[PDB]
Amino acid sequence: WVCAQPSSQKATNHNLHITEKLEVLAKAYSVQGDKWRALGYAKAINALKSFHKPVTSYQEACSIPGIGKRMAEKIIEILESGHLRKLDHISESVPVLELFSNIWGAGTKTAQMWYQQGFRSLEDIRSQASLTTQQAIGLKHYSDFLERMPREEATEIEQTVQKAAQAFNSGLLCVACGSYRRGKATCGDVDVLITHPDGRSHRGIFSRLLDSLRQEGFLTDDLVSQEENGQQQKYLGVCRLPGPGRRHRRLDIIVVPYSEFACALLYFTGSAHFNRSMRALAKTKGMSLSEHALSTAVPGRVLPTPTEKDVFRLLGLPYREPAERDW
DNA sequence: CGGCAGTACTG
DNA sequence: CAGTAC
DNA sequence: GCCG
Ligand SMILES: O=c1ccn([C@H]2C[C@H](O)[C@@H](COP(=O)(O)NP(=O)(O)OP(=O)(O)O)O2)c(=O)[nH]1
Ligand SMILES: [Cl-]
Ligand SMILES: [Cl-]
Ligand SMILES: [Mg+2]
Ligand SMILES: [Mg+2]
Ligand code: NA
Ligand code: NA
Ligand code: NA
Ligand code: NA
Ligand code: NA
Repeated sequence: WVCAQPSSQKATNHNLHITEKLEVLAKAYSVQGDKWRALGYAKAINALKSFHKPVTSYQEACSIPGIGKRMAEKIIEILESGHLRKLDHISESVPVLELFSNIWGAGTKTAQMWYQQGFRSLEDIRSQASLTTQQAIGLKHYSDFLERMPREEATEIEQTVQKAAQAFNSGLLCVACGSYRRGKATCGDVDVLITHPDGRSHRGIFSRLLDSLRQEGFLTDDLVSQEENGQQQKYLGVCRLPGPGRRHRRLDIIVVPYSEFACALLYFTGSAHFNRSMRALAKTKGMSLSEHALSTAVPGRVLPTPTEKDVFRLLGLPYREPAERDW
């Protein structure tokens, strides 16, 4: 279980010659849509990254959780020969599929369709492809959404959101989660969680907050924002700080009831692989873990989780600080 | 043999 | 719903 | 791809 161990085990990778090659195959399977095969590669890569020493034998590889017969044979190949033959036999469509699936709002199905239709470049997409509203925004910001910002800029973005929120309710709590809370030096976006400790004033704040951030010109595009019926949980969009030298940055906001704060904070801090491991563990124990609650198997019972530590405790896991969840 | 996390928008 | 995303 |  990745979630049972500190992610600092990957800081010293004794198998990088192997993992940098498996990573190429993992991405090739992912963009072609073979999600489960790609998942097995991703888990094997993490297992090899955390292992305490270089793997040197077939029996040694198979003994590692996440590494089976097939993955062992690839490891043996890279050790003996220095190369992996399959890397010379990846589908020729893969670079273009990767190019296309890096448009926000286009995944493997859209990328494969565009490839079948004869498109090979973003110029082809721009000039000939049918784009959803989201995809057109993704394409307009193609390079910007592939950039990571310095964490200092993420702080400024969080502060912009926080000041706008607290201006109409001074009791609102705002926390930047994701890679920022995990202590990374750069951030792909800013993930802001908003709640209110009184348990009720979080309701209806999206309309006021988004209007405020629009009034000051900070939000530039909206990707996901269901503003019609008042039940909105998330905003996914684009912002830009004022002044020269600024880039468009992705911004995600969630507003959660205080009763769900610990589970929402745990979810939104991640990492994604950490969450998936923790959720899979919870299931083996007759529980279910989401961004709303830790509950028993089904209508199940909601377990009491006032803090993140309580979730770890109820799953039998030692607590990990956010920086140690970077799987 | 079949799951592989659990959930929220979009159209 | 399938697709996509956090 | 891996796992129970
Ligand atoms: O598939 C996912 C993706 C994200 N998440 C959670 C964990 C993640 O840390 C958080 C924010 O998602 P981001 O896509 O913003 N990733 P993160 O902030 O970890 O890294 P970065 O934004 O720097 O790429 O949402 C999941 O649970 N499942
Ligand atoms: Cl291939
Ligand atoms: Cl907490
Ligand atoms: Mg993020
Ligand atoms: Mg995000
Ligand atoms: Na290691
Ligand atoms: Na194994
Ligand atoms: Na995409
Ligand atoms: Na909308
Ligand atoms: Na599954």
